[PDB]
Amino acid sequence: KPVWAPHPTDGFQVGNIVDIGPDSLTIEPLNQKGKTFLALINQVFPAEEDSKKDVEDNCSLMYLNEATLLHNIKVRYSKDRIYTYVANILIAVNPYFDIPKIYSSETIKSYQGKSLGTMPPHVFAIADKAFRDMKVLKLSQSIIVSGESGAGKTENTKFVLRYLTESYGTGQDIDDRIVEANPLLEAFGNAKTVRNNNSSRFGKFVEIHFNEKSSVVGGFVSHYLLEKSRICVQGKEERNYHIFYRLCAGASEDIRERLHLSSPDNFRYLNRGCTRYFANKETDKQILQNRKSPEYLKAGSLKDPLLDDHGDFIRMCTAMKKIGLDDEEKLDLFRVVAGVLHLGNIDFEEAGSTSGGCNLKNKSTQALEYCAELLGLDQDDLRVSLTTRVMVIKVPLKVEQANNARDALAKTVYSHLFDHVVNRVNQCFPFETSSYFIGVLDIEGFEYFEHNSFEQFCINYCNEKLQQFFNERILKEEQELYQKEGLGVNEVHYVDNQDCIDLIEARLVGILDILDEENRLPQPSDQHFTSAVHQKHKDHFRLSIPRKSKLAIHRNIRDDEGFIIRHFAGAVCYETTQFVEKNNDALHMSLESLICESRDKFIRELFELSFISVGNKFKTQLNLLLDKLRSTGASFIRCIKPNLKMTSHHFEGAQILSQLQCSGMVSVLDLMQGGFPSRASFHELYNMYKKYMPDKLARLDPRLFCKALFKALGLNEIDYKFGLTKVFFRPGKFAEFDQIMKSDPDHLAELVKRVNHWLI
Ligand SMILES: Nc1ncnc2c1ncn2[C@@H]1O[C@H](COP(=O)(O)OP(=O)(O)O)[C@@H](O)[C@H]1O
Ligand SMILES: [Mg+2]
Repeated sequence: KPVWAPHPTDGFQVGNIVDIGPDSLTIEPLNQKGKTFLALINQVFPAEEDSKKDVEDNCSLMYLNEATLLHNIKVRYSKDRIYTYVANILIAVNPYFDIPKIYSSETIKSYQGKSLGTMPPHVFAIADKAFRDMKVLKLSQSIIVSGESGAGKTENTKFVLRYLTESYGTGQDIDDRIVEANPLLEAFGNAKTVRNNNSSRFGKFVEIHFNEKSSVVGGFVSHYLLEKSRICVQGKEERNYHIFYRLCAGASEDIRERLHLSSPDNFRYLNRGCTRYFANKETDKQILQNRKSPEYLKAGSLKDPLLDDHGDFIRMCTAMKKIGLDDEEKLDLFRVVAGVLHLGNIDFEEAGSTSGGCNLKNKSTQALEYCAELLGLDQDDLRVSLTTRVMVIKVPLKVEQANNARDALAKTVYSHLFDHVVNRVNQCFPFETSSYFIGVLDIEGFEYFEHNSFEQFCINYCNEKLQQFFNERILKEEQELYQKEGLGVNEVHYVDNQDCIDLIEARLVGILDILDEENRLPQPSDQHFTSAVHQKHKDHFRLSIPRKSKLAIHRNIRDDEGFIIRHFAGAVCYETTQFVEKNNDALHMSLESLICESRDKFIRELFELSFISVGNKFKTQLNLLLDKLRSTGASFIRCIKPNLKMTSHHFEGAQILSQLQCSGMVSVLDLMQGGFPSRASFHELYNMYKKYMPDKLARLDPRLFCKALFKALGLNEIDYKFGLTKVFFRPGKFAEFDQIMKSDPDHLAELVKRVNHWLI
């Protein structure tokens, strides 16, 4: 009798149906007699009879729907059970605090070789299933960790990496290098954003490579779309990359003196953002007084259960030593970081009777000196490169143009430093050859803000391509197998998004190719590019002018000042200002030759009509990644962010419900529950057992031996279904399936003995 009906903040609330009308049901909230509210018939769902219970797999619910799914994960979350299955897919709700012992070495060991379902749901079980599938099927695997910013993708990626290296490594230094590589990549690629104190400003695919004996041989890290705009400016609640703050907070006085460092408020590239450190009562006392900004002294430290700028500087230097970085290489990295900081302090003032030129402000003399010394440049060549343009003739730059040249040089040097760090991490765990890998995908999903630039365009483009892979693997390929096998599974359909992908990436006509054309034109213009997009895709349903928007913020945006992409995740209005600049990865020749000719070998090595397409470079990287995903077995982890406050024990029902819907988790519930995640051919099963069989068993047709096997073991018509050529096992039947598949001679002989006795 009790049902789930809508609730504005909880998603759903319990009640009883007390009336029915056209397109409505009248709901009486539980224990509130006389009180009633209306709900649309299709927004009312049956509830589980027992409101207090919780199930490890949502496929075990009597009524599986969005409301019972929400309730089950809610009850589990209130008891710190953050992991729940939907058959072989994992839901992980961010706890926002460290739950004791659930990632211990002892917990790691308890998951080794255990079938799904034998142990409570855990990220360790997803990782072990990927390893066992890799080892048995002799097929490389991918683990995809998805969700909103701050949902837990990066933490779960690291749990997977730690589980696999610790369980299936050797017990040597190399095993820890894959894990120890994290403080280093996160120092240069992560930063404080309003949604996550440890936001990943780059995407990654981390592969653990194995030999034929299924033992770790090395790793490989692929990195994508490092956010370049962050290097020079941030919003008042956000910070630049962690490294700048870890260095200012933690560097010894000797390093601080050598690098001419000071409190973060003294640097343009840090002082528009938050200048405070992540610290607690203890670590705040380890930070010297000359490192603390006036705002840190007035407002105190930033609070986080994971991040600590001083502690993280120490841990990063330890991780650098552990992976094979010599003290000289560590100092070379720090010198480049400081050089970029001092570069940003180079200020300009107008010059010329019509303000057509510029000069360095006399107060930027120290900054120019420190920058040139740290980057191995001559002060005058740097000054000239930042204030003039070569075209035979050296013409003056306007202040705005000198600011852009300094910033372009800063972004390129820093991005090249990040490429060097990722390459150096790959060099610390190399492998000449391998049989298979387990790859873990950690990339930011679909995003939209009041103002959307080239960064959002690239990540949302990425999302359109990844969403298609999810649809093709989870829905299309799965159901085609069910259909070919005559299983009669109710069909779940999707609308393909090839039209939106083609709009962005098609040869010659796609947005990326139109943008590259603009960059190659004699005088590139963001307005010329946007008009060319509109003029080319006038009849395209996924594209519109910003005036067509359902919001007042886009009303004043001109046709040549933006465009709307009608992504299936929602319409996104992109402002196309700086798209041409953001699409170019190559420095002007004057800045390139300046930095290529540095006195410093390390700087020269970072760089060992100038245009390189950011969009097409990314499209090529993404197609390489998609090739790997399509050629491997896939496992999925859906990370869920419980609230927008980074707090523990605060389950925002409607926010979580929205994630369950927008992720496609709700749409596949019936498919997952009525599906068959485990399968093997009658032929392969018969062939494995055949040498252990007496004549009475071998004389049976493969399909008939399988029926005899399953009957002898007490398996029932509920647990499995026979297809045309394969036997299929239901969700929650992984242990029974694994017992059927186990190829050990003693095991095979024993099950055959049981079949012989059963037949008598
Ligand atoms: N399982 C977990 N245990 C403890 N803290 C967690 C866990 N998952 C996430 N967190 C916390 O939430 C923060 C954000 O998680 P993170 O993995 O960085 O998100 P994402 O990569 O999805 O943006 C972490 O820095 C950490 O404080
Ligand atoms: Mg992350």
